[PDB]
Amino acid sequence: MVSKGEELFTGVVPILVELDGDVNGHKFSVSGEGEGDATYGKLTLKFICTTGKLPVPWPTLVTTFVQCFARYPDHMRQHDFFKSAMPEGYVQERTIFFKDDGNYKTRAEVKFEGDTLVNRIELKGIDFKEDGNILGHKLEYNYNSHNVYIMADKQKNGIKVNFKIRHNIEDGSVQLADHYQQNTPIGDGPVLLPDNHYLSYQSALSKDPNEKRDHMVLLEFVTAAGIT
Ligand SMILES: [Cl-]
Repeated sequence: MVSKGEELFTGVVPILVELDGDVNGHKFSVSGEGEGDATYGKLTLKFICTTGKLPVPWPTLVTTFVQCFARYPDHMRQHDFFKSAMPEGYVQERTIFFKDDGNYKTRAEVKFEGDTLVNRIELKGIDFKEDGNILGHKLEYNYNSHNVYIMADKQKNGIKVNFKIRHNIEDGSVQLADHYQQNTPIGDGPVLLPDNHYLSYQSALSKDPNEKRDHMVLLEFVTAAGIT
């Protein structure tokens, strides 16, 4: 049978993202909108900085900016925590360590509000260098493909996730961002606790030629794998 969580994702779902951020005291807000099509693992989103100029590079926020839209193969359906927690939702927490620089800590609440999948995020960044690659804006506007590794965390009725992102720096080098993540259901109901597996991401960043506000257009495809 198809679960109630699965059923919510069988079509195209509107997405709303709202973030409040503070990185080394630079305060900013971002709003995002678009659509997710989980059957195809497809995300299409546009983000706008509503407070003026974004004080960090847009690529550093890509991972923060709805893993319930991942395409899970039929044979791996019993391993899809994210959809199983819906519609009541889940809280995602991350620490993201930028090598030789500062760190972000994020808390995101992801749930349905009517037909819209909403993610409300608070991001706090500290210990950044004033002329490091982040606050000095030295990162290229592009994105590499990566795998995201998932395991159950029974004691929390959720999952633990870890992965490394390599951001290309303008001089040809790379800025590593080590991600540690936990997700916990908001409701008290049963969720699917997965066997170890991963999600494969591909991402493309672009600009809306008619948009004068600071913004990012993101197209992402996400597929679960590792169990066959
Ligand atoms: Cl940027």
